[PDB]
Formats: sequence, C-alpha cells, structure tokens
Amino acid sequence: RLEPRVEERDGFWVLKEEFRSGINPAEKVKIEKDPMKLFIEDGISDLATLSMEEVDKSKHNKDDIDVRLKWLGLFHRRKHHYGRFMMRLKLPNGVTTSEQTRYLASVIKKYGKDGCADVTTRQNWQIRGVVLPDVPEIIKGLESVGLTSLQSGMDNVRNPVGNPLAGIDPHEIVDTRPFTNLISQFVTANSRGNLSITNLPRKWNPCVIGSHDLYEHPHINDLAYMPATKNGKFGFNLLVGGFFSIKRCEEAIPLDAWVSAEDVVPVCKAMLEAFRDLGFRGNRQKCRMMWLIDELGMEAFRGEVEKRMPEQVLERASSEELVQKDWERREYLGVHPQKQQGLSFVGLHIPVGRLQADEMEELARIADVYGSGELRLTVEQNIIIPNVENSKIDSLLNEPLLKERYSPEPPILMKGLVACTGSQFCGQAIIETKARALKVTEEVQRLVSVTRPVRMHWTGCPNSCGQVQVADIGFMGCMTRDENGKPCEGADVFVGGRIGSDSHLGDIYKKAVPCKDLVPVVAEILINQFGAVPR
Ligand code: SRM
Ligand code: SF4
Repeated sequence: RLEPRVEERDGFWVLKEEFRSGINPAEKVKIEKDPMKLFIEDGISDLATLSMEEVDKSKHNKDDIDVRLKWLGLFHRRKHHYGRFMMRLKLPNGVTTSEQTRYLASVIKKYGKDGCADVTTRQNWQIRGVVLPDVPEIIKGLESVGLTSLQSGMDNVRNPVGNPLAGIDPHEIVDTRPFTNLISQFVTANSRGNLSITNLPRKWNPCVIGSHDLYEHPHINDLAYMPATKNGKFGFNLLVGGFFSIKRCEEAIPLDAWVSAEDVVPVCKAMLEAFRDLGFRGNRQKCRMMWLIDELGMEAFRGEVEKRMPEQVLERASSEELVQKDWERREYLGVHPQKQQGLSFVGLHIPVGRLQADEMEELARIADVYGSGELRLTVEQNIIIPNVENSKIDSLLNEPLLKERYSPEPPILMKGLVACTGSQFCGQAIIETKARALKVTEEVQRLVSVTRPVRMHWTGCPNSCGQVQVADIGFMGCMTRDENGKPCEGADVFVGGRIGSDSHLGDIYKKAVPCKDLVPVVAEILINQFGAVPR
C-alpha cells in the first residue's frame, strides 16, 4: 500500500487493474474512455452530430453527455434544461476582459429566454443555454479571447481563486495574479489539457491569499497558499484539505510546508500527483483529498508530496506570516481608492449573480469607457470595475444599469448575499434558490433594519455550493411536510459561521424551516444575534 494506483498508458492516465475493486460509477466511466478524449481526439465533433434522441439511445453516449463532457466544462442540465448545457470557465482570480464578457454576451443572446449568465462562488463565469451543435464554434470563440473552460467540472482542479483586488489594492500583501494564473496555466497545460492531472479521484479547490481580509477563503480549499517570508525571500505556507460535502465539512489545516514564489507550481504539481496516485476511489463521499490525509496521517502525507517534487525537499512552514490576524473585512461594494494614485474601483451589486445578455454588454462597455476595459468577478457573485479615473466617478455612478439593476450601493442585507444555481437549472437541487433568495431578503429589509453587514448564503442541496457554513445565516434546501403531510420547499438554517483570520464553520440552528415560516425565523435571528431593530 502507498504504491501509486495509476500509470501512464498511451498518453492518458489510468487506474491499474489490481486497484479496481470497490470503484464507483464515475471511476468506471473514466476507465471506459478517458473523458479528455472528447477534446484531444475531437470526440466532441461527433457529439455535436447526435440529436438528443440518439444520445439517450445508448449508455455510452449518455455518459459522454452527462459526465465525460464535464472535463470540457459542459454540464448537461438533464432534469431542467433538457438538451441544453451550462458551460463553466477557467478564470484565475476573477479577472475578465470586456472582450471576454462581450463575447460571452453574444453566445448568450442566441438563446433569448433560454440564455443567461452567472458569477459563481469561485469568481467564475457560467454561461447558460448552449446546445451541442454550438460547442465547436464556442470553444474556438473562447480561445480567441483568452478563455478555455477546460477541466472545470469533475475530477479536475477547479478555478484558482485569488484576491479580487489583486494588483489594485492599497493594503495588498502580494499581487495574487501571477500565481493564480501560473496555477491555472499549469493545470490546463496552456489550454491544451494536462492529462497527468485530469484523472484525479475527485474535485480539488486551490487558492492564493494576498489580502488581509482573506477574501479568498483559504480555510475552505484543498490547497491554500498563505503569504509568509522565509529567508528574506517571499513565499507561502501551505494550508491543506478544506472541503464541504453531503457527508462531511472540514476546515483546511497546516501541512507545515513553506514554498518560495518560484516553487508554487511545483508543489501543486507534486500534491496533485500524490492525490491522483494514492487517493481512495471507492465510495465517492470519501474521495476528496482530506480523506487520503487522515488515512495516512499528516506527516506520511507530507512525505508523499515531499518525495514527489523536484529535489525531494519540501521546506518546513515558516513562523513569519504576512496576514494580519486582527483585521476587519473592507467593503468592496461602492467607490474605493486604489493603490494607483487618482484611480478608484467600483464594486457593483449583481442580484444573486444572475446576468442577462443585454446587461453583460453594458458592463463590458462601461469597463471600456470608464476603466481599463476589464472587470473583477468576486466570490460573493458581484463584479468590481477596476481602474477608473476619479474624474469619471460621477458620470459612472449616473449610468442607467447602476441606478437600476446593478447598484454600487444596494441595501445592507443584499451587500453580502450569496446563493447557488438552485433548482432553476440544477438537476441536484432540493429547492429553488436565486429568486427565493431575493424575495426573502426583500421582505426581511421591510421588517427589520440592520447596521452590521450580514452575510446570508442560500444553497439548494447539501453539496453546499453556496457555502452555507461560512455564512452569518445560511439556508440549506430540504423538503418539509405540513401537519397535513404536504410537501413544501424549506431550508435548514445555519447560524454562526465566520469569515477571515478567525474563521469558523456554522452550525445547524433550526432544522427544517418551511418556506412560509422562513422570514419570521430570519427576522428573529437578526434581532437576537445581529443587533437589528423592528420597524
Ligand atoms: C456554480 C456553482 C454554484 C454557484 O451558483 O455559484 C457550482 C455548481 C455546481 N456544483 Fe458545486 N458549485 C459551486 C461551488 C461549489 C463550492 C464552493 C467552492 O468551491 O468554494 C463547493 C464546496 C467546496 C468543496 O468542493 O468542498 C461545491 C461543491 C459541490 C459538490 C460537493 C463535492 C463533494 O465531495 O461532495 C458537488 C457534487 C459533487 O461534485 O459530487 C457540486 C456539484 C455542482 C454541480 C455541478 C451539480 C450538477 O451536477 O449540476 C453544480 C452545477 C449546477 C449548475 O447548473 O449551475 N458542487 N460547489 C459554484 C461553482 C463555481 C465554479 O467555478 O466552480
Ligand atoms: S448547492 Fe446543490 S443545488 Fe446548489 S448548485 Fe450545488 S448541487 Fe446544485
């Protein structure tokens, strides 16, 4: 045991025969045909042929559409958008150009009532509505503007998140951009696909911290790079194993490793390989990297990463940390000064992250006209317009879709509002979230007033995409039954989760609250635990 269970064969990575025992349905799909063959052997061109009738006629085509295709970031919404797809990108740091968002808006347009977009909770774009016939043209389209959507989906490395203010931030510990990009470019082998790394046992979330506020939520990632100097030289201490699941939630923990700026990619490479090689591949809810870790114990696991890297030395964690523990999270919504003299950024609302095609164009145009032609997406499903001259602020704050839809200064509960895709499009969802979230917040601001910023997170199912455990107040979809037995959408309410340097995970606080009784419960928590007032 601790002998690598996957080897290279004819260019692709595959689980050896003798380690094939308990393996789950996803592991059987991967074996039957490496999903990357859809992109590498252009299997994708043949997929754009099939009508949906033909696809569902055979078990192999139905795996491709529903599973394999996730490696090309294409997610079939079988239950809710049959024959249409949600497409997930690769966007290190949340940085997107106005050409990108424009190009995205144009792909969206083509579906009218059936296209929209979303900022995800890893500051990523999701596009909605696509159909197979369009994919080959959309991949060319995304490549021609900087994006790839490669490996965004199953057992790959997910969007590397960084500080949303990377490179414009007045109090910035390290510009995070190079590192998230370095990682993104590494994993994706420059949009060409890194096969050594697409046969993991499970998803894997990386992040890189550059802000004292810890906007990058290091505690919630499989690998979290934490700024600390070692010998004059700058670098990161490694936090490891953080994750949410149906069955388990674990906060990331020190690996006790320091790594220099140059060694960032190397460790990530080494650690992905340790995972790929050694991770469990049976029951799927025991497959995220943390399980491997407690199975071997920390040291033995460090040993495993250590021995996997260039010189086979992994330096120990340094005591010289750069993030300042006693620190209060800055608001980013609104007008804020940059570190560049005479420039400000403007954080914009984005109700629940949802955007339409017409509105995406306007942001893009506003970025061009006021800023540097770019935008910063953020983990609270909002976007910041960076680099505007202070002269232009006034006019900018006077623009139609800033007054109307995407406010720089929304009401206070909206400011920290986050919600997952929900049952509007997501096959997995127990409740509808995005609309329900705006309705419940609405009625809550009506009934109480709060001064403290408060973070509410809706998630539609225990997968916790919406990160209920990090929220002040959280909402996990469940179904409930009336005293008459009538099925009503409802949510578990989580209280007490904490963000930043003194992070904590929230606890179920009242179980199975039905959707009609939801507002009272929230109000009563607001007044009792967040100094809110009636009226
Ligand atoms: C878009 C997003 C929700 C959102 O509205 O923002 C998302 C979308 C999906 N998540 Fe997620 N997850 C999203 C953040 C998360 C997070 C938060 C994070 O990464 O910081 C987590 C927890 C972190 C973690 O992994 O521990 C998360 C943990 C999951 C899991 C649980 C993994 C597990 O071991 O149980 C699933 C189900 C799975 O993978 O087995 C899941 C499954 C899904 C699927 C693919 C479900 C499905 O089959 O369709 C959702 C796609 C729904 C759709 O059509 O939009 N999603 N999901 C967020 C992803 C943005 C991105 O670029 O990746
Ligand atoms: S939390 Fe559940 S309902 Fe929401 S996007 Fe994730 S899997 Fe879907």
